[PDB]
Amino acid sequence: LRYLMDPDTFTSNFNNDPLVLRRRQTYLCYEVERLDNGTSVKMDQHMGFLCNESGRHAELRFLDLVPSLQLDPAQIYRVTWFISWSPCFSWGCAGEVRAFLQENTHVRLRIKAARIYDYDPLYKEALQMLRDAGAQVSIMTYDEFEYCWDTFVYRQGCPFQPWDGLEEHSQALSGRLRAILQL
Ligand SMILES: Nc1ccn([C@H]2C[C@H](O)[C@@H](COP(=O)(O)O)O2)c(=O)n1
Ligand SMILES: [Cl-]
Ligand SMILES: [Zn+2]
Repeated sequence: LRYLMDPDTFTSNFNNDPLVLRRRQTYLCYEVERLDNGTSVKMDQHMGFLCNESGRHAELRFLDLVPSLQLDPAQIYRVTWFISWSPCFSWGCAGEVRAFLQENTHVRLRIKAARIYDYDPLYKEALQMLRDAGAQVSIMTYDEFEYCWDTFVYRQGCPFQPWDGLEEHSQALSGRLRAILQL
């Protein structure tokens, strides 16, 4: 029912090797949980993935589709993004997400990023702006990559195969992100 990602597209876009060139696209896998007094309700209708299209970054395209999710404003939600690049500032993503979180205080956001989008001169301000708007931002580790493979990919029951250096790159990126976000 929910359309599943090609496995080579996954591997190519979520690779966290710092030397691989893959700026041209961003893949954003999302899920929404409704929190019903300590109880999480996570429905497949609120799960999917998006990439950039017509020059519009995937994060903005996620914001475009929030009305279609039909979230009840009387309820509390946690959205999680597994995203191949952390959000930018200069093409509007961090500021639109901040505005979204400020307008929708019934929604909380967790962003798990495979790599840091440092092509933007203001990338650190982007990450800090997301943190300060209440988003929990972190770097994807083995556990997250495996979850995404298992959840969003057309894997035909086949297990996640971690690429060489996955852990080393993830811990390195995590150090860099935690230094940016230190409070
Ligand atoms: N630990 C780091 C910090 C910055 N950089 C890169 C990201 C940018 O392309 C460039 C300038 O970053 P900054 O403005 O944060 O110093 O260096 C990196 O590759 N590794
Ligand atoms: Cl982290
Ligand atoms: Zn962006």
